[PDB]
Order: sequence, then structure tokens, then C-alpha cells
Amino acid sequence: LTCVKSNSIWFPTSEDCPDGQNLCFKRWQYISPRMYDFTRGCAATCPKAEYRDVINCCGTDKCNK
Repeated sequence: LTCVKSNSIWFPTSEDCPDGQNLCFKRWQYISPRMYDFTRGCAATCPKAEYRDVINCCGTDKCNK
């Protein structure tokens, strides 16, 4: 599986997922009313979304743009 990857170290790019990580995720973490951290990458499992920790996942190549 290949996913879009973007985080504190990576400008948007693509990652070939480590074996056993078969999900691509998009995640938003609340910092303040007008600020959040947006990240993208590979994952093994998808936790439930919450208001301040919003996540969605998918299992097709680069489906997490």
C-alpha cells in the first residue's frame, strides 16, 4: 500500500507503507479555536474520530489525499 504522507517532518509526499500497515489516514488535531495539526500517513488500525482528534482511513493507494 502507498499513502500520502505529511507531518512535522515531511512536506507532502508518498510513503510505501511498512508491512502490516494497510490503511492510509488523514488526521486533524485541535490546538486552539483557529489552529490544528493536519497529518497524513500509513496506519495499522483506525481509532474512532473525536471532535478534537478527527481521523479517517481508507485502504486503497493514496486514498488519503
